Amino acid sequence: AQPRETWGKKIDFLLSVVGFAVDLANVWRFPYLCYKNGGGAFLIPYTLFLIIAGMPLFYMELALGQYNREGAATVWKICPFFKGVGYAVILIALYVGFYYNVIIAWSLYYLFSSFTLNLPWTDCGHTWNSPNCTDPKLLNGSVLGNHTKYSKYKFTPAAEFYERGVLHLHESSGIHDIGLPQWQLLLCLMVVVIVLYFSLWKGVKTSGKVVWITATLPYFVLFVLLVHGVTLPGASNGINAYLHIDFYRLKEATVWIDAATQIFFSLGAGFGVLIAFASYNKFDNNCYRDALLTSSINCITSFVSGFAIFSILGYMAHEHKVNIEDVATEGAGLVFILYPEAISTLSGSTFWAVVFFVMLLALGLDSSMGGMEAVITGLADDFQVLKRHRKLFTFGVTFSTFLLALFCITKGGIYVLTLLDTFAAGTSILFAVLMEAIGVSWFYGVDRFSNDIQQMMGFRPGLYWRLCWKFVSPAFLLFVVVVSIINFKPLTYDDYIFPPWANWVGWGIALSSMVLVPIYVIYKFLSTQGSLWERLAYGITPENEHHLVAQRDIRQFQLQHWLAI
Amino acid sequence: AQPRETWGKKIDFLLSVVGFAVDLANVWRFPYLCYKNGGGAFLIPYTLFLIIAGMPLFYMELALGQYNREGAATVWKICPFFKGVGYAVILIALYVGFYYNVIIAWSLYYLFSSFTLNLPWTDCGHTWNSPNCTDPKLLNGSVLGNHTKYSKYKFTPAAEFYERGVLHLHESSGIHDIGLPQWQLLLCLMVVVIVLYFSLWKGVKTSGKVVWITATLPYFVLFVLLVHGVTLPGASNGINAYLHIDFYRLKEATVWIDAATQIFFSLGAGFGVLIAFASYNKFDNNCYRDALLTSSINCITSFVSGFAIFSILGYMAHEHKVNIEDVATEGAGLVFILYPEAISTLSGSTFWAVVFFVMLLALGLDSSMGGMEAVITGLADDFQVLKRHRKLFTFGVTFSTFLLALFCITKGGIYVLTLLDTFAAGTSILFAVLMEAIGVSWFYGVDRFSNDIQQMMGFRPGLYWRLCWKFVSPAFLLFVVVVSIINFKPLTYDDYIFPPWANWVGWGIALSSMVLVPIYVIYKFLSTQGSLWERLAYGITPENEHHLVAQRDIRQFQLQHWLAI
Ligand SMILES: CN1CCO[C@@H](c2ccccc2)c2ccccc2C1
Ligand SMILES: [Cl-]
Ligand code: NA
Repeated sequence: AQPRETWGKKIDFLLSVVGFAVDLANVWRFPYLCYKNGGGAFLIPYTLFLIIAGMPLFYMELALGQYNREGAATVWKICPFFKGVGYAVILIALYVGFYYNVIIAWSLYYLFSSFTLNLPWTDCGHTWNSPNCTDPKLLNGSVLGNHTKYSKYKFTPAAEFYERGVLHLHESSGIHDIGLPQWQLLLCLMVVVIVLYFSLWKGVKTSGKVVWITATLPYFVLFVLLVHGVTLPGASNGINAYLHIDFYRLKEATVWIDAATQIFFSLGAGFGVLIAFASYNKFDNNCYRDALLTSSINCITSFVSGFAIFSILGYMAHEHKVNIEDVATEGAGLVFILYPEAISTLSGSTFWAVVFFVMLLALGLDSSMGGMEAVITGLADDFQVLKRHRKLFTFGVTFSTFLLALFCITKGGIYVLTLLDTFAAGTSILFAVLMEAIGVSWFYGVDRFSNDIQQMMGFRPGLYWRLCWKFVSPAFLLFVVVVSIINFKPLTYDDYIFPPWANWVGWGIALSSMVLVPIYVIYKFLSTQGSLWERLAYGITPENEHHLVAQRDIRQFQLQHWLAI
Repeated sequence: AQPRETWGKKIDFLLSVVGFAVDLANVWRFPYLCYKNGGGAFLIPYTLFLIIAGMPLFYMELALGQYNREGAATVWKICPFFKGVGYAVILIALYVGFYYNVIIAWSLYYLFSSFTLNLPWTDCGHTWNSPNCTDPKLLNGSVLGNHTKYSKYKFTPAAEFYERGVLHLHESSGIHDIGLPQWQLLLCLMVVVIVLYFSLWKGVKTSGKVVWITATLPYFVLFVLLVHGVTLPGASNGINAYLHIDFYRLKEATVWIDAATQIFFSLGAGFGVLIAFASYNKFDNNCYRDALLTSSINCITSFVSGFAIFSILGYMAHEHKVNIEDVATEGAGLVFILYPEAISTLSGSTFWAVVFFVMLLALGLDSSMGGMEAVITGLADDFQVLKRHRKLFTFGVTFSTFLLALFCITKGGIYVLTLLDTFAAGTSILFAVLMEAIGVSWFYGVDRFSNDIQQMMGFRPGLYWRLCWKFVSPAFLLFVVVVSIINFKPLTYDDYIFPPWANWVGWGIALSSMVLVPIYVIYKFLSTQGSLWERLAYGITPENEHHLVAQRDIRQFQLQHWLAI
């Protein structure tokens, strides 16, 4: 009936892929996965996984979404057996938006609080804060003794505003007693979901105007802080902390689950967002240059964000009594605790704080928009009734996301906000790309994909990209899955330790998305009315080429198809 | 269009309406209300309300369901402006089944506990019941301290097994910290919802026979219990205190309101279950005699169960050397605490306890099945897509009920259960039956309803039923609503006062239903196109005759429509 929707501008696609790719401020936590005796801890595995796995999978997903012209779930019409990975990545993006909306609400609350002339991170006299009065210690405010306690800095006005003034984490004991949703956080989440609904109800063409500003703002906001990165007196050592060059000295380099999860979250592989954006893209486009530019921009953004966060850490280290590694505050609020501290000391703190919070809100809204749009497009392509009802389905998705986010915006919401997400996310995305690592490669065929790319544009992927799609990336993803399943440590917060049942709940939530692939395989095997050979043929052959099943001509049965690269 | 699957025999329907009528409420509440409100003078308001507003409601439910063989929601096609009441009753039935399956799981766990030879509630000492660590006294064997009210005492092994050993209420303090669902209660609830799905997966073609067993299950039990009722030493005092004629209590206003509420809650009129059950029946079934027989069976069953209840109470009082008013209590607490203890005191505790818990399961499962069949018939007849694939829709409904019942089976689920029950049931079902009576009697017309009954059974109802539908029943329902709104007391537990926000959540659910009804009203008003008179006509005129709007033959805009008796 209605033709396939397309972008209004080609530059809009390159802006939207970046506006979804900018998650390298809150999710880029180097002190979390930091080194102990290795030196290069996250940079080396980040670069390795971006080179060997990031660009190949990005290019593959882009070309697949552009050629098949379908959603994440409806692309596997090329191979109906591995169609459960579509629902898997849909659930991935849904669980991601669940906790991302809470980050957007936190950013909105901080932006609303920063409007005052006296910032809440400048004093401890209940200046829009909730201190327990047991440790209101302020270093620059009140000169005191060097009672560092390996630099316990959850008592600073910024950290107290974060975990007590915003989150109210003191009232909740942990996951066992989350409490009740906070009213101000509830209003922030309502505003966030209302903005997302008013952005996504009309379609992608409307969001094409919002992605422009939400992507152009961070480029302006980052430079004003980078120019003041090491201009501060003690912040220089921060840069000296980052350029730690170790040639042959490493402990955990080249192998890290968190690095793979971070690169897949930054690029978007394993979520359906790339496939959804490629679905609206025109048939004739250069996925190669787009993927290369996206990877380069993400790498440069990671580099500059690490430089900035380390400069802020060094400044906080020089201004206050310091333990080198623990001077900052861990968790999912790294920026919300590090940047306001340095901004308050900087002259004209109101303007810098407002601009930084506007940037953090704009990146978060765009990321959550890209995450939810993948689910919307996939479920709409799967069920044409949902295509006929765009506004109602968008409202339903946003309302479900708002209702299921109440457990993450409560008093002990953050205890869930990472843990659940983390578990699912990691396993989920791995499994997702893992299945995809087989999907286009073995069952569909690297040769057929290369031929489709050659038919799409003149240039054909060389030996490097094909060997990465067929051998390098599947083996890498299998190794990461194995090291994640075997080398699994119980999830814990800065001080709280989750009970054994929380780990089981997280693993069950991850398995809910994981088992979506074998369940659909069994469904396809049972639904087809035929012999075992006919069932296997209908499973591993495209829908358009099902007639060849009757003619007894299947390429996957012969070994020449598998051996071909 | 496949015809509606009628009942195999009329006995199935006649036994299903009885199984829906009688439940645990006719056992634990009716005798206590008889004792408190006048003793032997409680049937003067009871039978009067039954004959003037209780039987007239059952009649106007069965006839409306038989003439219009549709669901609870879809039956409002003679007046589209009241079709939102058909969703209100479905939501009410769902909210009540949310906590009724919890009492069913309680009865199932009690049966599983009584399966053993040595019952848990017999003696203390961590005999499968969590001890309060405050020297749990023997009921009266060891400690002769009974100066205080025995029912209020929670140190007996039965009460300890009820609240600590089944509810696990010691780990919770209220609705702010509920806890986690109890694993054994979760398994019991899962078995309950599984057997309910197995009974309702094919509808009345396989469910009625099931209730057949229930049709004989409690009564026979009560029968043999009544036998023990005449043999227990001390039951004479309980029998004399159950029918002690006190004609001076009929003057206080706390006797008539309680009797009216008891009648209305025990008959189950206006819950959609009656309309659903009377929909599969043929067009010639005599709903008048059926309603009269059902009401008479319900009232006689309540009366004869009060005899066994008071016989057990008198036996317990004689063994405890206390008065009848001390052991006099009501509710699930009352039964689960006192009846198992009396059975333990009775010879052959295993058989009597098993038979009592089987009677309880037969009273619970039939009521929950009737409540779920109403929602099924209401949603399946409104959305024709749900007409087919009943095995999936029933599974979805049962799974949603199981998931939304985890807040009632947890360590502090009794508070949520009481909140939902009281607020939702009372307020929402009162508003719903009031709107139903107003729409059937005033907006549709009692003369048309009498003509429909005449076409159904050959005889038109007389002036008594035509007066107890338009004047007696609406005024009665409005008076009960006014009493429930003005005499509303803050929610409270045995010792725990509910915080203000719990009452606000309960009133929020009630107001959600009571605006969802006018939400559908204004939806039908705005969705129709035309002038104001045309909108009102499309809202009030039956969908069967809509050409009268163009012909300007709307009878509802005439004085004779409202002046017809
Ligand atoms: C007549 N009936 C008696 C038994 O049925 C119960 C029920 C259960 C599930 C769905 C709807 C009603 C019930 C519960 C509370 C209040 C009144 C009633 C009404
Ligand atoms: Cl009753
Ligand atoms: Na029953």
